[PDB]
Amino acid sequence: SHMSNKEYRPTLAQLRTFVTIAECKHFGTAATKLSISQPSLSQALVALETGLGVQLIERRKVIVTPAGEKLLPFAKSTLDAAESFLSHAKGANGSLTGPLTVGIIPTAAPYILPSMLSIVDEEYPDLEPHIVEDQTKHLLALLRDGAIDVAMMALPSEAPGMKEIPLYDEDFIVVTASDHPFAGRQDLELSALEDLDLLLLDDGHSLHDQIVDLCRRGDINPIVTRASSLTTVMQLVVAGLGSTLVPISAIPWECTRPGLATANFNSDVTANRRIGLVYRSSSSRAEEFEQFALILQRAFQEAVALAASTGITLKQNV
Amino acid sequence: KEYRPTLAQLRTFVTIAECKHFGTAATKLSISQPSLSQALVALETGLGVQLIERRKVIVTPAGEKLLPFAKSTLDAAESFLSHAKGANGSLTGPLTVGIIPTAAPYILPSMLSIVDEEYPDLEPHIVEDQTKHLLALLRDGAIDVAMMALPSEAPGMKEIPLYDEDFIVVTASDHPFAGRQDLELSALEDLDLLLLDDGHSLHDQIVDLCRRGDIAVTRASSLTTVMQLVVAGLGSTLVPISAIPWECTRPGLATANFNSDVTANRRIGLVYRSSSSRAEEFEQFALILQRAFQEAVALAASTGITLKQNVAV
Amino acid sequence: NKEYRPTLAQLRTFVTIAECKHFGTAATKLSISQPSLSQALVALETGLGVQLIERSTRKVIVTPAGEKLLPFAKSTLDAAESFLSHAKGANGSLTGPLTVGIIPTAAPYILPSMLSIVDEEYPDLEPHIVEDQTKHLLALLRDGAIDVAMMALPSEAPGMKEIPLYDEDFIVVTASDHPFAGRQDLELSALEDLDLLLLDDGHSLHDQIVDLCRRGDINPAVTRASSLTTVMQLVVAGLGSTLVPISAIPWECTRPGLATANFNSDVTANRRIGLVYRSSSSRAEEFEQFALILQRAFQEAVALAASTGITLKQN
Amino acid sequence: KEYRPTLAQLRTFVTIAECKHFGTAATKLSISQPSLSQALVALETGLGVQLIERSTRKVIVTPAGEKLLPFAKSTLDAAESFLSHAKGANGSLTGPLTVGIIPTAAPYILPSMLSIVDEEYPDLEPHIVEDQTKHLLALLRDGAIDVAMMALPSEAPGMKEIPLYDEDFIVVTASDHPFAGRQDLELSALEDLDLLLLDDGHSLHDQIVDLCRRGDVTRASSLTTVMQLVVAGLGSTLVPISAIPWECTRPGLATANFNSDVTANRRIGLVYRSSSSRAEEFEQFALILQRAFQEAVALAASTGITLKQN
Ligand code: NA
Repeated sequence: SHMSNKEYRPTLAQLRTFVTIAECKHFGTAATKLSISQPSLSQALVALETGLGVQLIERRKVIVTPAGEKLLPFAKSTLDAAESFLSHAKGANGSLTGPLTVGIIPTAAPYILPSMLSIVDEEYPDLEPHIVEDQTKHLLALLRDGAIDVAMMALPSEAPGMKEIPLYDEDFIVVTASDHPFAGRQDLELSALEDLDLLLLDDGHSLHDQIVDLCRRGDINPIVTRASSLTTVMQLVVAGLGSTLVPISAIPWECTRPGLATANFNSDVTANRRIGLVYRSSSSRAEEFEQFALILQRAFQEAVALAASTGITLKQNV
Repeated sequence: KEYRPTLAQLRTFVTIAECKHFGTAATKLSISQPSLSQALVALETGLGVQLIERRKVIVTPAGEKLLPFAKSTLDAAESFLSHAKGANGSLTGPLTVGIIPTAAPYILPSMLSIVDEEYPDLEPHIVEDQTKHLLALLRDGAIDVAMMALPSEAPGMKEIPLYDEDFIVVTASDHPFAGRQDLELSALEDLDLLLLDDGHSLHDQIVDLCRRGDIAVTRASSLTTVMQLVVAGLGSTLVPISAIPWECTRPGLATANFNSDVTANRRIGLVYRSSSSRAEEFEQFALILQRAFQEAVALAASTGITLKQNVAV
Repeated sequence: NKEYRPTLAQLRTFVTIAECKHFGTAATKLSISQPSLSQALVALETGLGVQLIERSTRKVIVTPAGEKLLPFAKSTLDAAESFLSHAKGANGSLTGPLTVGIIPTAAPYILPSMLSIVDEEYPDLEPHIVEDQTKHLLALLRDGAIDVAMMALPSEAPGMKEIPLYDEDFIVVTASDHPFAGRQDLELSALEDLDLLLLDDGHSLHDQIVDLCRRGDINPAVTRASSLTTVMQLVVAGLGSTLVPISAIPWECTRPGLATANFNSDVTANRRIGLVYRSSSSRAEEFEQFALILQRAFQEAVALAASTGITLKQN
Repeated sequence: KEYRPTLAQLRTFVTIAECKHFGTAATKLSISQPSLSQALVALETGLGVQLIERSTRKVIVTPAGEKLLPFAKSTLDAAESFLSHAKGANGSLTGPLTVGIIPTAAPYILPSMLSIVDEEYPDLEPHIVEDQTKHLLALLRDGAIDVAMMALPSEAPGMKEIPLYDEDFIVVTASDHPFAGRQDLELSALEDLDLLLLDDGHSLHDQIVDLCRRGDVTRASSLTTVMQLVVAGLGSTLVPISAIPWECTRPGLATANFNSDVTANRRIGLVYRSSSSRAEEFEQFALILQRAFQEAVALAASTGITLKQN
């Protein structure tokens, strides 16, 4: 590498050739991957190797040299930085264009995603959404570190550096085995919770805590079976091991399987969660996140309509 | 000459400590409330130690310290009885079963129904949690057995192999692999795989499949969330076949499989502490789980979706 | 019939015969008659449906079935004897088994004094020590596999009670030739000038040092260790600097090639250590007594640190 | 297919943002003003985004340009780092090397390894990851470390193993223990000890358990914690001989050994991906580790404590 060409600067195209060959271990496969001829591929590689004064590949199969193996991570970092520049460029210019990483709590995500993603695909076609489904405490940590842009969770977040956009109040519904005496009742009082063996998600889920708070309002303790997802809880409910409460957006996805019935509290009882969009108060993207909020409010209305389409009677309020 | 506690007295103490109500404790043991109180007071007087204080019943500091010794005695006595009976004793009483989240929802309906009908004195308790947590609960005695993928790679434990469960590829309806039954492992290169996060053994298994085939931001904690992403055209995934009737029938999904010569499956097993003396019972429980899986596989076949074909050796 | 459950008295008879190898000696050992012994044995054999001891002879022969069941009978009797023996102690404070969980960056430094205090002042305590990271200690506490846990507060674990023990200062540790060597007046912003080598992110000490940097770091990695002793070797080799709790000083910071420094009197750079237990426990009073032991043990660990001559943080 | 920026275009953008003038930017890059303008317009057209504004006697970056700048910068910095490392890439054991090491070897081997490296391989930039075996093998599979020092066999398909050395164990007891100072123990002596072990995640745990099987709950994460338990009379243990000067010289401990005919050791090796082309360098690194171990063993011998004879 004293035979280095001093003014020589590698191009991204040359680096792509190197990385591709290192990964494919065949010139022909590498060339087809890059949509170029084998002579073009070899010219790019030889230009790189001559420019650097370092042999990167030993020409029956392609083997990376010791030098090539040591430089491969630096080449990859360059290509990754360039891809990140290009992706960001799509977002810099407009509102809701380019990457947006959205954190969502597990008891909202699967039920809001179909409508949110369909609206985005049709109305914001340059948006590149990335979805991180995780519990609240992890989403707040990812928000603080910048690993996600916004988080959809229950409010209040009680997280000091954050702004909150209220989206909607989502009612709960009681879910029981088909043969349970509350099946189909629409007039329960809060005190009816005393008569249920509640099966709850573990303490890491905000839905656990919300159900426990509901029991408190009614002066009842909510309290060995631990479940990590609503679909597992539904199987336990079908099997007669207990009852639960789910958000109404879950209805079409969780509560239509055979062996379940539903019930609601009366009009005077409040049994809901407040969902909101949370982001770093230092962010300059308030305007975009406010537009995203409108999408989520529309998506929820569609999820609620999907719930009503099942025929399952929903909570009435006032 | 001097006072020696009976097992009956110890059962009364332990049951009261767990139930926190005399009436519930008495019904649990199929005795009257006076009989329960007589046994407890005989124990307390014989020992000269108050174990339970006067509306729910609360264990005293002394009772809390003696509780684990009472439990050990009852557990040793149960083990004597179970070994004397041998094979015919069968499964009775509490059994806490840990199960991984990508098996639990799909195996539970048939396992629980078999147990309810054919082992009516079995009292199953289900802990659905990720593998690392299940192994820690096993080590601390908080669960009895754990259903998970093998190898567990936990020195300290025994493994009963249950079955091999095939994967299936799940794509959007309009994806170009949709419906193919002849994929090679290298086809994984051409998919944007959406995986559960790194805490799930299914993540690691799919990654290993890619490595055998010589092959970051979007992550989910549940298969149902992944299916929504797949329907929306954000990527493809692999699921265990037992998931098919629960996750893969929603509109906008299609399936595909690898060819007959490709192995793309996970080995599920029942894991327990090698210090346990309950091998024979856990072996019977294993048979239940193997039957439950066969029923889950039949449910998958009932959908009409073509399943992986394997060289049947 | 199906409902039969052996009694301890029946098991004692079986085990004693198997061990004494003579029915008369066995009967006298249990202070019962030979007819009573035989009645208990045959009640056991009939209830089980298994012959345990052969029958037409004064010699004792355990059957194959009896030989296989003997160890299970023995375990039961040993567990029952242990219950009875511990009942004598159960009204005593800090008597019998106590399993104590401790975080790895406190355990090795608090244990010598703690264990010596326990040995001298609570001689009927049978301590068992589980050294593990915080998240694992909280899981063991929830499952009942440990009784109490020594870790940094707040635990943020619902269902736990916390007894605050003490605030333990950190100290900055550098290579001998580092320009901060011996300084006692650092500001928090001095952290910007260090290449910090930390334990991996499973350790609460990692997180605490990161939080310290955020305080003073307005707005805004490969080398990692699982133990402070490994970090110290990296520091001696000039690969970076670190912070350790003061109780670590005599064990980690006296090896050749290290120096120390402290932040000035106005800076807070410490961790709060506490004793955590299940709020459902009835043993508050004992755990409170145990807390006093740990507070004394820490004072002794701090005196050991002062004995090295290394200057400690002033507050 | 679609437009991809070149590094040349990014250099032009960044330099204009910094110089605030086209002519000065062009001179900074040793190109003509027309070349500079061509590169900028190609970038702006390719992206569909205006990055620079004419700006009242000087050149200003637009809102879009200001947001894209730091990152154009990241790309250029990554490219410079590639180029700078290329100068070093041909030399053996030069540049970054990330080395994984198991926790019951790391603290005892590192002083000597790091000193040898500092003096004799001054262009090597070591990074050390101390973690348990299973984690080291996962990091090696993902490429997050280059080599791993651990006990053999690794039982990891796709890895190559360079055997380094056999390291003897030594028995550690309280000073007043009846085996204290014995040099003739048989493996069956383990039956008579209350062994205090590291938790299950440590290969030393498993090795001691296997030793007990050949001869036929208090748990800690570090050997230093185990030593405190041993001093307090709660049990005995076994440690690798490289640990002796660091762990076993405190008042209240004594040592013992198995007899000459007994094998009680661990085989340490250097593990790496068998797809690597760096065999020759890793073989040289292995020699460093074998030398480091010899120095650790000499440190153990320097204490005066009697070591296992074979
Ligand atoms: Na005292």
